[PDB]
Amino acid sequence: MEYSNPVIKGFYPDPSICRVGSDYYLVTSSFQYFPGVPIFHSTNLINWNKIGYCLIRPSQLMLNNATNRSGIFAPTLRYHEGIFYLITTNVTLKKNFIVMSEDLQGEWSEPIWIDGWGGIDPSLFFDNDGKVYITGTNDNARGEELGIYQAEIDLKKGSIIGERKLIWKGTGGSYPEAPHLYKVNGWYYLLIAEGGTEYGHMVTVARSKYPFGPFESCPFNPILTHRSTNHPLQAIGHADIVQYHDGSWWAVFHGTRPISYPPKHHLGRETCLAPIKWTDDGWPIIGYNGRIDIKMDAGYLPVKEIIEDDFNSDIFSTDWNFIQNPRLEHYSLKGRPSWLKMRGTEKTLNDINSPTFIGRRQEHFVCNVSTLLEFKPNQDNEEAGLTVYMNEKHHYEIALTKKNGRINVVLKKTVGDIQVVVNSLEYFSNTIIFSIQANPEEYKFSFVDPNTGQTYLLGTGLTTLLSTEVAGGFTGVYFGLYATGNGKVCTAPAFFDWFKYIPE
Amino acid sequence: MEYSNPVIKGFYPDPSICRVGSDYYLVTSSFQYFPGVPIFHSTNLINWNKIGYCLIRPSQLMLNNATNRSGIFAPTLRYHEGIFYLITTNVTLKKNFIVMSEDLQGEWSEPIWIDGWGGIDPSLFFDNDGKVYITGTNDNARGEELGIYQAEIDLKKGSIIGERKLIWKGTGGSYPEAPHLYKVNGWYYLLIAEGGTEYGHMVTVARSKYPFGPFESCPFNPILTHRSTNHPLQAIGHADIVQYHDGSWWAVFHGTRPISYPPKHHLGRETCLAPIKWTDDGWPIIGYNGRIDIKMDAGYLPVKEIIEDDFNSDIFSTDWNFIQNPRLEHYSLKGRPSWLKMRGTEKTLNDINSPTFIGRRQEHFVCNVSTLLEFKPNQDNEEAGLTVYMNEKHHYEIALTKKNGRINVVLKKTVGDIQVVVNSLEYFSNTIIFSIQANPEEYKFSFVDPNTGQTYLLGTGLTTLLSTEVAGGFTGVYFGLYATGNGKVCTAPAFFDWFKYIPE
Ligand SMILES: O[C@@H]1[C@@H](O)[C@@H](O)OC[C@H]1O
Ligand SMILES: O[C@@H]1[C@@H](O)[C@@H](O)OC[C@H]1O
Ligand SMILES: [Ca+2]
Ligand SMILES: [Ca+2]
Repeated sequence: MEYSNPVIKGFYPDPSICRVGSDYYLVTSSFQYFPGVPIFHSTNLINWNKIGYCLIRPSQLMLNNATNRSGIFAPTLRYHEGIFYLITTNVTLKKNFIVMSEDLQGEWSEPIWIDGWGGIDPSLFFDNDGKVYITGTNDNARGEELGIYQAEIDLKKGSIIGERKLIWKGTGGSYPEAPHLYKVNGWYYLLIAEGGTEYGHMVTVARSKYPFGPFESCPFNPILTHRSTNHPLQAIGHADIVQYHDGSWWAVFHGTRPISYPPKHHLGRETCLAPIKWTDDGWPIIGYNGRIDIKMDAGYLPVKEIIEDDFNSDIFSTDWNFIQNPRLEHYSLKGRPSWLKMRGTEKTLNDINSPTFIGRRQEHFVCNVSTLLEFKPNQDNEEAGLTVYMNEKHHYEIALTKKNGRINVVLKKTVGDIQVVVNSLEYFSNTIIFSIQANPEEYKFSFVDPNTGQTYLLGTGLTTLLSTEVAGGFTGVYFGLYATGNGKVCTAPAFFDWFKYIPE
Repeated sequence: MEYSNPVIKGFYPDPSICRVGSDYYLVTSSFQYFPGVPIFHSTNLINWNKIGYCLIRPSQLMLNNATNRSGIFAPTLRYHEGIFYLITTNVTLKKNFIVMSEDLQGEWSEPIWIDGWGGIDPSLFFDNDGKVYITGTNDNARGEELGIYQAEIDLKKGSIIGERKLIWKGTGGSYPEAPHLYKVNGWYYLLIAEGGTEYGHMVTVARSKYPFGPFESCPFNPILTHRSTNHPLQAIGHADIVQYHDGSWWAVFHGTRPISYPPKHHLGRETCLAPIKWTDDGWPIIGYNGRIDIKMDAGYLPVKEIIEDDFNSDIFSTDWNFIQNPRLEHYSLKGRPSWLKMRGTEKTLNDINSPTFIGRRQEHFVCNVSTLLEFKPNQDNEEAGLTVYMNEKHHYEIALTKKNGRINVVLKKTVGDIQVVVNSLEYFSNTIIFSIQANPEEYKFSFVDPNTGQTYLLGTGLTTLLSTEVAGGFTGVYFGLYATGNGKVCTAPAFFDWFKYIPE
């Protein structure tokens, strides 16, 4: 049997996995997007269903001033005696915290802030002796030596017991991070990422008889990397291991699918799966001796995509994210039942601080995305439409707007310091269907007059100019519905009847 | 004593070095730029003076249809019994050739085409037994196994003696390339690049008692790489070794200085220097056990930038390159003595096939570049100015132009599929001084009215949108003087009085 990588496609980085009996749960990083920290369930490690998010309340997720360079960084998920612990960093606040749940269909706890625990990638390990350990990176604010830090933690108090100690510097790669501690076959294993989450990314491992070391580096480190290869999967690492209930071992980690030359990626870092074997002399090796493929052997795992939103429910579907904490009053599913009613503010897609926007990840290279919009702009500044969005300086949009008392469909682009109106056509009704055809190189922007069914190609845009390499930050492309008054409140409401995501 | 890397700054990739007595000569790749293959001289391996170019005639350098993705790839320079051999690939033609010289102040020979020798990075080695070997990469057209290929060569005939043989696959990194064969201390050493000329770049070495192998991989391969580090120098590799006349060993290789995040570079791949030590058991290790720095110890090497062109000579200075083979009649140093007179064609900076353009490499992050132009556009399509140029889809320019019978200074940008006029101001004289202030993040575009000395900032542009990662190809930024008639011949001549390059 076979499966394909990635197992979770689109913007789903830094996977952490947790086994409960014969169920598996997985969390990913979310940066400036709200709600934060998607959570998935699987019974076979291959197929994941999103069950919702871990951070859904302002008290849990403070995203004012967050950008695709900040907000929520790597999350770690652990289970002990009936309680789930989700531990993560809000990099905007420079603070590490834990939330807890005993029922994953319900919401998580208020956060417990871990005072005086800096760095990123916090992780938890429950030892047989009743001790719990927190592990993470060096703290830059304190001028610490580069490497992996650890202490015992009191989970109730959210405080450190005893001393914060450097336990390993890694093999010599940059940014030693993503640390996880495990205990297998009478050894403690410390698993980490090195080389940075880009083309130099790799997984390394060290071992000790003691949770604080001294740790011996694995002699065939790194145990997983696509560095210095031309494989379609790149930037692989930030692994978390699991023993499946049949006794076999597996790792989840992320990787990218870059295109063009030099390689550029726009679907974000995507969650992948690979088997582990343990060598005679007690070391894990991941996949095909430290390498992986898009097609993989499933071992004994039990093997097994169109998404239309009619806005018929008054609860937003789990596909939708907002830029930072949404201004809830600017989105209504109730004003016009069966539609989404959006109120544009002065803020635009060029502004970091919550413009009126709702979006969903691009999860395929080839896809068709569309929406039906009713919008009658009252003034020249007023605008609503469909965006392909990476961050505040990298986005394209097709929209209805007004100029000199005249309604126009426009194609607009922001790339770095360039803001351009690429094309503009007069439009003569209140309703319009916008559609984007995505392929690996190019987005194609069309509109349809709903009353005639006639389609018009308004223009195109390059995928590569929205790539992470170009745009900066740590995320993937979203398709979004937005409204704006371009420096003023938008007096015209925007009504979206539906949204379709049809991947190839 | 110390020196700094890079030793040759700006767009100078794939260095090959050749010792003659106490003199050292070095060549670099030039892609679509004419003249081709710059050649340098040193007496101390640290300080290089450009002595001119190796490919200066149409018969030696056929660049029609060449782009920054094609043209002249890695060159290798060797010396034997009074004759220099320069061997290289014209990738546009998919052909390998050699030119020869016995006097480096004179011109090189007509090319000798090596029929049925494919691949890139051809290299030559003269053995003690009178045999000469050619070494290069796999040939993609023939579906060859990835690795390093070799044969005996007859230099007079430009043909292969005996069989073309795979001699080494490398360590497992992608694109095994840059092969050089040497014989030191009774071993043949095969030195190569792996991992591609980007973030995965590394140098590996293998050895044999025989020139065709079998080759044993060095046990601490790779012997030089900055992969999986955050060092300011990246993408290091494509090395060529030399024994200095004091007996010490040194390697030249290239690397980049990327900025921003993810890392993007715009000064091209730049030539660097590092020492070699030979281990007891007979292996070379480069620099600080396989790593290098911007500041380096000079060993026993004997240690030791404003460039103004007044166009007072009727021979172009060696700083100037053209895009492909120039149309010589469109450039005159004689029509107006002490000025450069340029005739714009229908071709623009957006066209690959020799627009009217002369340019010089950006060799520093911080620099001020300026020119005095006399230009009186006769018609609306007509344009002359100063460009910051990476390739046909990535360039910015400040220029004099005409619109609706009105003269304007404009800032224009081409980034991918975006072409924009960023700013436009009316201008009221025949002469203008254009200046660009470069810093690591930004180019700042100003003009000066020569008669008053008043300066005006017209606009700015991002360095990162001209980076190799963004633009594609294999080159660095040039500052250029250009003229165009935008689809028609330019009826107005452009006169440039001078050009200044003042680096910080
Ligand atoms: O992995 C990341 C690294 O690549 C760097 O650029 O930013 C912080 C690290 O977490
Ligand atoms: O080094 C180069 C590699 O990185 C690839 O992209 O193009 C051909 C090779 O010579
Ligand atoms: Ca509906
Ligand atoms: Ca002059």
